[PDB]
Amino acid sequence: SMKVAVLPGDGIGPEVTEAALKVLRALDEAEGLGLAYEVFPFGGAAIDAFGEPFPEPTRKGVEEAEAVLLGSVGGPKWDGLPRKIRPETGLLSLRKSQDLFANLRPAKVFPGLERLSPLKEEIARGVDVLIVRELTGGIYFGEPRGMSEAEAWNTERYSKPEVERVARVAFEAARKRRKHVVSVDKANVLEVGEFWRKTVEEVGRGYPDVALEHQYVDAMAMHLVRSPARFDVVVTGNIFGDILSDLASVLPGSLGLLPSASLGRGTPVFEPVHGSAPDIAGKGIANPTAAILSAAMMLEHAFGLVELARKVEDAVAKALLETPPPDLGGSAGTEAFTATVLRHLAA
Amino acid sequence: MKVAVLPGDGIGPEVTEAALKVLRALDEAEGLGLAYEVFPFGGAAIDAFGEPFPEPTRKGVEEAEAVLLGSVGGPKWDGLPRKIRPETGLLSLRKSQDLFANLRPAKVFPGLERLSPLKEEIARGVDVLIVRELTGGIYFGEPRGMSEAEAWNTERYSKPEVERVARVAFEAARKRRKHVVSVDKANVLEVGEFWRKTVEEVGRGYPDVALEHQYVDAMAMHLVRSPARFDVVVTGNIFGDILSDLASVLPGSLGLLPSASLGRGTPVFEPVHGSAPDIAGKGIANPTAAILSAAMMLEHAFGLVELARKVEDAVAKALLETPPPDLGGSAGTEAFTATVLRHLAAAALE
Ligand SMILES: NC(=O)c1ccc[n+]([C@@H]2O[C@H](COP(=O)([O-])OP(=O)(O)OC[C@H]3O[C@@H](n4cnc5c(N)ncnc54)[C@H](O)[C@@H]3O)[C@@H](O)[C@H]2O)c1
Ligand SMILES: NC(=O)c1ccc[n+]([C@@H]2O[C@H](COP(=O)([O-])OP(=O)(O)OC[C@H]3O[C@@H](n4cnc5c(N)ncnc54)[C@H](O)[C@@H]3O)[C@@H](O)[C@H]2O)c1
Ligand SMILES: [Mn+2]
Ligand SMILES: [Mn+2]
Repeated sequence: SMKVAVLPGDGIGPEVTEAALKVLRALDEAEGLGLAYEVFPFGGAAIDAFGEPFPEPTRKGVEEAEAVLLGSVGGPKWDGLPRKIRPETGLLSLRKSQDLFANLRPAKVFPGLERLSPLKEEIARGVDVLIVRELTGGIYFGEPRGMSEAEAWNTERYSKPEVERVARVAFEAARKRRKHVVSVDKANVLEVGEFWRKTVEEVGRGYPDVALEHQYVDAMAMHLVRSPARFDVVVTGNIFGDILSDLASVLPGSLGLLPSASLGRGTPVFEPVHGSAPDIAGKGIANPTAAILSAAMMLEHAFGLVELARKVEDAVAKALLETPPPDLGGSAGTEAFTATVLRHLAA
Repeated sequence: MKVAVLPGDGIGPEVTEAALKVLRALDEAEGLGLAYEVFPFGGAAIDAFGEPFPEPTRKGVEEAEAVLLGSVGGPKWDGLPRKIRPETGLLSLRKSQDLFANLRPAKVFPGLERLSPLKEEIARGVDVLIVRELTGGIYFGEPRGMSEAEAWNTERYSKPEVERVARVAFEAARKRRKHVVSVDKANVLEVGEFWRKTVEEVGRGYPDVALEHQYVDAMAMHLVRSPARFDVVVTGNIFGDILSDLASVLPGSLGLLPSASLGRGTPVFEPVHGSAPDIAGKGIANPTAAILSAAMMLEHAFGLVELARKVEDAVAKALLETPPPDLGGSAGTEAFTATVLRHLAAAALE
């Protein structure tokens, strides 16, 4: 029915993950999802227990599952250690072993939460944009690449199958939202841009259901500050995606609000944007919105349950208004806010 | 003082004319020996000659001390073959003169915070100069090309290329707040890493100037959350295109953003906005970006810094007193130009 690997890891990870589970448990019960999950050691919580960051039962409970609900990893106790044993590269091994080529990051400014944004209210109102970013190609992994005394070079390269697959994801995401996709390239100057555009156009042919439009990267940066509310789904290569999803991530005005999904060949991974936050670890104050919204994401993208995920979304939106956490100017601790999410979910 | 005026298309002529009106006034007051000549460029040139950058305009440009440039393009030209695009005309202008350094200041004038997309508290005091490398990087790098299977472009810089654009930004910061942010991707890319190490090497020649490094993705967050923290920013061609474009929307009207392009040949001065065909020939275009560009011209082409700052004084005051329509006021191009000229006369007869 619903098989889930839970990797809470380090710091606030365990706390915010436990919060998501309450929500998932509340759902399973009232809706009958047949939720099956197990908990797996990960990051520094595993380096202490299995001399490794991403160990034997975890590697395999990952392959076995239909989805991975990740907390966050790293901390104070684990600083300045090898690329071998590093928590932050356990993340990279996890993400690679599943061949995850697409990163989906939504920035939503919730009703009533306009004041938080660094944009003026008028501009901030009604922003909900899903940036989809190609993740295993582009300039970051392109060749030729090198450096000498005299110069350095790097290659932004994309092949047809790399653009196609990421574009379908974005197209499939659009079918479940508002049926509008914007594709981002540098088509007026670069051969890769023009190749990107044309391929996404070819893929679009199979989705006349979805409105498709093309924006250049430099002008996309003007639009996300000037009128971000105009967008639904946005798809782009790796470096532009990095740049523009980071840009969009600031629009809501709190890091604790940001969920992430990573899709591909293997087992999908849902996780908060934020880190293990050892500065506020175990003070009972960590805002679980990001992990819960990661659980929502897990429902829509790994299991087909789109109406259910919108329920979790609507529950979370109402709670942020009613009992805002400290990072929002509010006063509600993790526990009390989760209970607020459940009151709304029980209605 | 020998200028080549390249008015261009749409509002281009309109706003360039207002810039000239400010210049003739200055020439009268101060005795500049201003000499200028008007050349076809962009769509205008395509209609008369079939190419965006004719030999006659190439020669005018080569032979003057500065170019004052409006803007190019419009529906009549936009989707044309490449050899003859308004856009290609631009690249040809910049390459001919080898203008490697694109200087783009974004300023929220005292009292104009309400205009910004950003909350008043965050737009307050913003004044950031993006120094963008203009002749190199991924946009001109080889190998490049496309087949049915794949496509590739090459982000690459060499040492003397990073060095000279670096020098320009340190010299710029030295006449400002003495703070440079260099921007790379040193954490993932070889080119980032080389960019960074080379800027540090140039930084040692400017001990009075504080030098800091930021990744492009991070910069992009920082320019929205805390843009007022920055003085000078220096970066490559694509990151510069992106970040300076981002910064250009912070003031809240593209009517307000001037720019300079400086290199080996004749420097080019131009508003950041396009040809605004929605409003062209309606007499409402804001001439600020053009007037400020002519002020950049006076400092960087002619060493008339105190004049350039006076011009910026008269503009800032006029913005407040009689705002143009893009600021919520009613002041047409000419009416606004007059207000500027009156504050210029008034501040000078003191
Ligand atoms: N995606 C990731 O897993 C990730 C990302 C960045 C950093 N890290 C790692 O985590 C550790 C901390 O680095 P960091 O502090 O820059 O990342 P961080 O997200 O933990 O810290 C960001 C800041 O925002 C606050 N914050 C973060 N999440 C919050 C939440 N859910 N509710 C309320 N406040 C919240 C933190 O207290 C901190 O001041 C480091 O070891 C770093 O390497 C991990
Ligand atoms: N430097 C350049 O030459 C340059 C830059 C950008 C676009 N373009 C070209 O110009 C056209 C672009 O039209 P566009 O709408 O995308 O960009 P645009 O900058 O011309 O217009 C953007 C918006 O700002 C308004 N606006 C711009 N300048 C103004 C001013 N000085 N005063 C008052 N309002 C102003 C316009 O009316 C429009 O609504 C195309 O042909 C494009 O190729 C040229
Ligand atoms: Mn990033
Ligand atoms: Mn641009």
